[PDB]
Amino acid sequence: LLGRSGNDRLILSKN
Repeated sequence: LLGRSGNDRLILSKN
């Protein structure tokens, strides 16, 4: 999460 990439907790890749 916290961004637009890959797939994290919500929105974000990971790094």
